Amino acid sequence: AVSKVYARSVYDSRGNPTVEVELTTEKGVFRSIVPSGASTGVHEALEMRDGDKSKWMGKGVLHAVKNVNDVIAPAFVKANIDVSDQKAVDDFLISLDGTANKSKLGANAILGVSLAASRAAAAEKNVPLYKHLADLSKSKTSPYVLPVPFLNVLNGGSHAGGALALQEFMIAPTGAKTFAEALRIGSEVYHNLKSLTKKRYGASAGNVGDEGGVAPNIQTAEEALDLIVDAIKAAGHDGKVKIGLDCASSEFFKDGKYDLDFKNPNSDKSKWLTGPQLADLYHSLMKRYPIVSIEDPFAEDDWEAWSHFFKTAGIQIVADDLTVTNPKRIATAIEKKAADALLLKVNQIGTLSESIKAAQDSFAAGWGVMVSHRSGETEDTFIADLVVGLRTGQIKTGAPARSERLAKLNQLLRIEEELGDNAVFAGENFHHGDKL
Amino acid sequence: AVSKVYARSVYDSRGNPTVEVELTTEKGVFRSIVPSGASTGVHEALEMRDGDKSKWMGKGVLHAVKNVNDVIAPAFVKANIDVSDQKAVDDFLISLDGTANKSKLGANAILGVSLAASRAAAAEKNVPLYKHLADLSKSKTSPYVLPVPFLNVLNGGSHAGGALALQEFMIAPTGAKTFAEALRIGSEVYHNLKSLTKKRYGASAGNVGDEGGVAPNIQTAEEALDLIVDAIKAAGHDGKVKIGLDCASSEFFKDGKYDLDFKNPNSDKSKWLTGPQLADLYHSLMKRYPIVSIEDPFAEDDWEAWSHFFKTAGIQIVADDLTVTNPKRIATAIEKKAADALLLKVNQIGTLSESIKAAQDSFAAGWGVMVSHRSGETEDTFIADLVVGLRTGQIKTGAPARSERLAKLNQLLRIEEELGDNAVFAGENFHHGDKL
Ligand SMILES: O=C(O)[C@@H](CO)OP(=O)(O)O
Ligand SMILES: O=C(O)[C@@H](CO)OP(=O)(O)O
Ligand SMILES: [Ca+2]
Ligand SMILES: [Ca+2]
Repeated sequence: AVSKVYARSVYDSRGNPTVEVELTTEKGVFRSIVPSGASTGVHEALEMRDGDKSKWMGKGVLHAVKNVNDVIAPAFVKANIDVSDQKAVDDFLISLDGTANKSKLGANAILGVSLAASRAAAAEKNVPLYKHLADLSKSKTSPYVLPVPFLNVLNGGSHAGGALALQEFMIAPTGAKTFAEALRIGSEVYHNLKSLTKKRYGASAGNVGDEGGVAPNIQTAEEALDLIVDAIKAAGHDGKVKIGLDCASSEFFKDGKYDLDFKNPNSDKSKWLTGPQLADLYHSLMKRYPIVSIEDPFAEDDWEAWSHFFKTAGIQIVADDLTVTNPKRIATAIEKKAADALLLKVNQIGTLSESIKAAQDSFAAGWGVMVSHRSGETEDTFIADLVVGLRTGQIKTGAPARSERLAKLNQLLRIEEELGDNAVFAGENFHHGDKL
Repeated sequence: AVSKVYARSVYDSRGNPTVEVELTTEKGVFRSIVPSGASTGVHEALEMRDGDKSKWMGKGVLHAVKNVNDVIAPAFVKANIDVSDQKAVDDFLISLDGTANKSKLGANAILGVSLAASRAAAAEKNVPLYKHLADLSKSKTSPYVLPVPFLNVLNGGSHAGGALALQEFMIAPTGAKTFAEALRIGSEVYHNLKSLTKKRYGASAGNVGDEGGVAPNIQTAEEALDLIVDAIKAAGHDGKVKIGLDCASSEFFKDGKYDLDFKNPNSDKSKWLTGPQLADLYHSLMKRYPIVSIEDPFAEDDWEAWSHFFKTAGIQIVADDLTVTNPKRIATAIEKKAADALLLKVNQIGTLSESIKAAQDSFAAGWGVMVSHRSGETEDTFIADLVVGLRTGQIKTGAPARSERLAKLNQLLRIEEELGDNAVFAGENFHHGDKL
């Protein structure tokens, strides 16, 4: 039974405060650390920020922490909830908040308790977290599916100087036979890429962005793509490694058009593209490079551009800012046949129950699910057991650099080793890992 | 009693393989993750690298892992050693290796077992790791000393483009009243610094180096120092924050002289400095900026330059490459009155026993001890409990960015909270935290 609920302020990988929750039961203390989210959000669960400019640049979570300690904890202990019943935990939490976006107690306050309980439930059950997550989500267990990690290697857009408007370039080692192998290959690709970068762009070009990829001053998409292909080649892994893109196109959508030189800042408006011209540019890149996945190709409300594109895309199309892990948005996306994969962010919705349901509805529509990290990550490895539990076959948790990233990948290495013959690597089948 | 000893290959924060050890006793499984070291080392414990260019760029640890699994594990289990007796554990390990630099089994193979055992011992004892570390090192426990964190904020030298020859600029929040406060202040300084950098040097300048600091193209020491002072000022923390430098001067020592423009590469040799001219430059910086600590001011064998300088320095002088956590080197350093603080790196010596002894001998000579991280860190938080256990009052574990860094700082936040009135923040007294 849960005897105590406590929260403290700890630090995320960007040096900003975040909430850490500790839950006590007769089996010990279970902890969870929440990734940074949005404190301002239409369609997404709102995390609570103190707003006191005199402390942590206005990013404290002291209120959030108080909410846990002073509001939830006592109500929670007295409720006598069975942690094995995740939905009862989550329904309790939600009912306490009373708002649609968790803006009363905060999504950061609520998620921390929701995930800790799942750790307490597995412990109680005497099973590894991923098996308990598999039970909650009613996923197939024979075998378990290890995911293809979509490793960030290079950043553009708002995350770099240079003219490149596309935000993230990932490598996906789909041709490996095991998680361990996929990870070794991805790291060698990454190290070759860091060598090439430093050689071509300067010592400076080798420093990393928030998720661990390089961010050199690049002008075009072809420039970024050719660099990556060179790296794969230099590593000796031609054909075993594919590319994934995160266009984050909401960032350069202006006036019904897309500005590919949005950093300009004398951008020639005669050069802005309509959804359809943009789709032609993507098709061109897709014919010349081994791209297998494109995230947010079009803006967050540009429904017609997604649909159109979806009709001839032929590769996995990931909804991130279009859906913000929001069920009403997902249902819309499904209905309009806008894409076929959801970027799942547990803190964008606020509870484990609602995260698992969002994935199930995706799976039910034949969509794939990519479990994702956040910009501001922690040493918490929760999403590693969750990706295995959900059997999605694909995770986006950063480059093979910075331990808030490696903590997850390291955890997948342990899970694989632990499963023995009961695990399969999604490989080329990452899109439908759930159905393998 | 220890029933099993197992090792696996996991990844460090730079994407290179490292060894992870798991030790089983009747109290559970205790794990340790070793930081990356040197595979080539005069005066230091050698870590074992596979050298197979076809796997991980020749950085695998498969041999190291085999050494643990096939050599140590069986010998170790059969020996029936009491984990509470750290020295018996370490003596056993050393005797198995049989070399002065652990080059038979590897320092990476040996350290992993040596630290896991200490976790197993604390568990057995029913105490937090830091209390067990305090017991082993015979440190004062009333109160416990929380350290001033020496946060990396900006890198130069071999770690950046630009002409700046000094390798690391740290900030030490000595004027805070608690660990929690010191950390909040350091983070605000750091965030202001990242703002200023991006504003003055470009979007690119904001990417981070291996330890989390920025590495913009800077020309001079004064340029770096003025930036940092601006950041402290902008954060509103003037007077509560000091500066620490890591000169890594072995890197620009050539021909009995020091090249401050070693990246040149048409360096005017008439401009190289002798130990004494170099000391005059340091004195100049020390008069204009709040520098409280200088690491490796002079080259690793330039005994006379250290001594000379030590006579009028007046601030803490840290031995890193001069001593490489090597007892014979430490004794020499003490004897020649070359400095008064040791940078302690547990993996440079290979066992917990020898690390604790190196610190004790330092303390006995009136030296301070700065526990240090490594370039390639992990999610393991061992050095956080060790710094508290040793009561050193000072830790160098990176900038407030990248979780292989924050994992340690987050852990110090928990320890502080746990100690209540039994903890003091070293503050201005960091140099002699042991004597507080
Ligand atoms: O997936 C992520 O980590 C990023 C962008 O893809 O999202 P956010 O920055 O909002 O966390
Ligand atoms: O202290 C550290 O982290 C660095 C430099 O100060 O040492 P190394 O790169 O050898 O780990
Ligand atoms: Ca995205
Ligand atoms: Ca150093």
